[PDB]
Amino acid sequence: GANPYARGPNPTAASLEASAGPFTVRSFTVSRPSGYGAGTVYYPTNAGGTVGAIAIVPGYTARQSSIKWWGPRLASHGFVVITIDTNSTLDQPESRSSQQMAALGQVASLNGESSSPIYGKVDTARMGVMGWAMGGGGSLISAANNPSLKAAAPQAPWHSSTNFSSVTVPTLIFACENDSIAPVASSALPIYDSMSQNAKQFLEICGGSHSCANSGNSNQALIGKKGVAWMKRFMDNDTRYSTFACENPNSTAVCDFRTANCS
Ligand SMILES: O=C(O)c1ccc(C(=O)OCCO)cc1
Repeated sequence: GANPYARGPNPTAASLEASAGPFTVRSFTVSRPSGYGAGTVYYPTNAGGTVGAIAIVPGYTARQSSIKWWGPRLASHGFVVITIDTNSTLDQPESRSSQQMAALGQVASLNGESSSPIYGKVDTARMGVMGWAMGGGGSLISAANNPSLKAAAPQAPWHSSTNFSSVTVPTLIFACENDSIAPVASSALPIYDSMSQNAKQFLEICGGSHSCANSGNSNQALIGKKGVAWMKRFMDNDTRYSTFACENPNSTAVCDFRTANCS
């Protein structure tokens, strides 16, 4: 009968483009990070059922600030989101992946901790990964190594190998047209093209620098719509979001759009 994971009101373009989703969001600092540097957990206070968890990792030299906007944006639509700082700002993608997954493990821990604000708020069987640049590469390594993850949505990803043919997790790649750090033609697009087994999508922002999907970007309506739609469709199996997840948004800000195996 009903989808047990469906949360919130039926979506519209306006409701997904808005700065905030329907749920009230609170946050806390992780007291003793388990296998990573630091974290902030964002959660809905009024979701009305358990929700999936998403761990988000920054790029080389970067901190939570670069990725923080995703925390309230996703949590307000019905997700527990952990943004992390890595053990070193100079960690590489394999270490970033390990830390991302340690952060998901700690969110699953806190779901069982009676003192935690997220006590009983998480469905530990439904998880996703996001991250910027080397943290985006780390997200793809997380997905390759943990195929029970339900979704991945890295931004401006880089890894030393572009071969993610092993990934079976639904994966949305945000790319930045004018990226001079991890050029689209040598990084994000080859990564996208390597993936053969999954639902996948590629969304490149016109004129974007390497930071085009970071906190303070000028395309939060489109990027936030797509990220939330992808996570709802695939983490919650929520087919109310099938068209938002799969469509070409046919937007003036999009300079390359590709999708395959989307439903
Ligand atoms: O995480 C990053 O921001 C980061 C991403 C990519 C690189 C790198 O040198 O790629 C070489 C291809 O241009 C370095 C740092």
